[PDB]
Amino acid sequence: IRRIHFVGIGGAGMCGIAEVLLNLGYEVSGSDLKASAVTERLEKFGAQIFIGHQAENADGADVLVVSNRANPEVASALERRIPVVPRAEMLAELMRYRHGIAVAGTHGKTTTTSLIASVFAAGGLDPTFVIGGRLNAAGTNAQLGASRYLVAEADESDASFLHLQPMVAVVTNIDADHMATYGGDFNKLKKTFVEFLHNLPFYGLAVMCVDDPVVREILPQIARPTVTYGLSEDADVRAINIRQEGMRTWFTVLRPEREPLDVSVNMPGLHNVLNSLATIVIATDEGISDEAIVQGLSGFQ
Amino acid sequence: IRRIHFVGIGGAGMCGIAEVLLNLGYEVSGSDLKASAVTERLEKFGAQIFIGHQAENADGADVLVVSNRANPEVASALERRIPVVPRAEMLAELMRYRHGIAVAGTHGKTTTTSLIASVFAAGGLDPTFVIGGRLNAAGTNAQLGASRYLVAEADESDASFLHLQPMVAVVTNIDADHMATYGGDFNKLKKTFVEFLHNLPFYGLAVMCVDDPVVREILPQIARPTVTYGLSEDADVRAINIRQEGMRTWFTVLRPEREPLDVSVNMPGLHNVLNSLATIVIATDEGISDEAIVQGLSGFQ
Ligand SMILES: CC(C)c1cc(Nc2nc(N[C@@H](CO)C3CCCCC3)nc3[nH]ncc23)n[nH]1
Ligand SMILES: CC(C)c1cc(Nc2nc(N[C@@H](CO)C3CCCCC3)nc3[nH]ncc23)n[nH]1
Repeated sequence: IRRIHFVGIGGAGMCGIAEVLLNLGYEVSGSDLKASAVTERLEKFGAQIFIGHQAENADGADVLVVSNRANPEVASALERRIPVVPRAEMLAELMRYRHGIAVAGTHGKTTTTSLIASVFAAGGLDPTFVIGGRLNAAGTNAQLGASRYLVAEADESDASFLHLQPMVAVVTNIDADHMATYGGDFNKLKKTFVEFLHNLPFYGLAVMCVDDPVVREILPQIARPTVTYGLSEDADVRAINIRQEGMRTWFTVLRPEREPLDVSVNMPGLHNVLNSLATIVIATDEGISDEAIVQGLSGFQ
Repeated sequence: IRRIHFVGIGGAGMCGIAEVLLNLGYEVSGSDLKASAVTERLEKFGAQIFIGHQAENADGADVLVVSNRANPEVASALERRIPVVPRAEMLAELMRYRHGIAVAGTHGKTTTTSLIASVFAAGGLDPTFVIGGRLNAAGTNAQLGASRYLVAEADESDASFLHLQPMVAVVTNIDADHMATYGGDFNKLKKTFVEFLHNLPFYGLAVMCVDDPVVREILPQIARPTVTYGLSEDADVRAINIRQEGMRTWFTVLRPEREPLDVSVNMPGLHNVLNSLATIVIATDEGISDEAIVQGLSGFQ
């Protein structure tokens, strides 16, 4: 099923997805009420761009991506049983094409994703990453999705949470913010994180913050390879000798079968220590050098 | 040493302290640049109020409390070797006269203090409490300090942190925010919390959140009676079956040798669950009924 049509393709949450789909070799079309430098760039990359809203624009589409069900393109598709997918659902689908790193947890997804992208780029890898629903690739010279790697926040309040297919998954922590997504029941919310980590392939990797008592409780249920991290004495990957020099936080990272590595980050708080530990677990498992880790962490603001 | 003089006694951080000192039977004087309803109320309660700044106002004072060392009252005192105490230092001194509950921890001091005050007032006790450096007594009909109980935030960045003399102390968590107070060294910061809890009398009580990995690490060093709390399976006082009904969070509190008690609070997040657990530990140790606990927790916004 080769042809994908975006209604409102100039939206800031929509153009990135189309660009990645163009990069994967799909035929991509889109409509929007006005031409912009965004549609122009998508056309330069191979997208067919309509500047009206009319049923004829939906012709030939195998799937629609939308972010108004009375809109005539959507109706024409619905009446023709063409699948109509929400933007968030197609975003999560992109992870199947790449080596996906899913950053889950109630808090710290945004920073931990940016740090991972920061270190991987220091290692030459130019990853694509998703913050706030936007596809990104810091300083890239290429179409979104060029990199083998795709780092993304994985929000448990998101309808697509359990349809991510990552190779590696972080769980920073598990809070009760989104109980209402799960019937108002924190125990139902914990069971979803267990199911989420079981979307990993058996060769995948789950990166678990055992400083969180709720992460620590579900850890023995995870039939996937795991590395634990935190300040806890029993974490696989730990931070010790936390210190401050200026607006910068220093600490020593302990890692199994490695010498201790002094790192530093420009952001205060134990939570950014933990964001950096999670990043260090990912980077190490992937084979990235200490120089890239050290540089990636200290480069970020 | 009976007579205490406040320079700038109309300040919002200063009038409360003078009022408590009046309530303890001290002679209290003060100066300020302008008469206000605050100075008027202090005069109605027995304070002598000067409306100028001049050395003669400092005459007879045994101690000064200030919040400008060129000010003539301070100079007259300094030249006369009269002690000159910062406002924060005299605030912490008040705890010696009462049954002091010190709410320490990097995060959650404000909410946990207000919840404790909320439950104690539900129990008829009309406590005085300190948020943000301000003495408070919700709906009281009395001078500040009338109650036997004084609940106060205990900030580890505060110069007076280690001169609190509480009967009971909470440690919600231990973060690195204030490393710069302690030479930029988190390990120096942890040692201070250990020393702080040892300001408790041997019959005192330390209430420790063992969900915090740093609290959990120093726990075995505390030669004082301790009750631990959190979601951890091994906490003395735990929250289980967390659920949501509207904008309200429900959970069941487990307590040693007590039946489980369903409580609820109007604020979301596991952190307010923990604030409520800490409050429930304090209230229970003090002998307060379930009705006051339940009412105190659900009354607060
Ligand atoms: C607050 C918000 C802006 C955030 C959080 C954050 N990161 C993380 N927060 C947490 N839990 C924290 C609760 O907020 C605290 C932090 C201190 C140690 C005790 C737990 N655990 C984590 N593990 N790995 C990453 C990560 N970044 N930004
Ligand atoms: C954030 C800020 C506005 C705050 C914090 C707060 N209270 C507490 N926070 C913490 N740590 C938290 C880090 O913020 C998290 C919360 C979730 C479980 C994992 C730890 N532990 C606690 N123990 N007792 C009270 C209390 N109230 N408000």
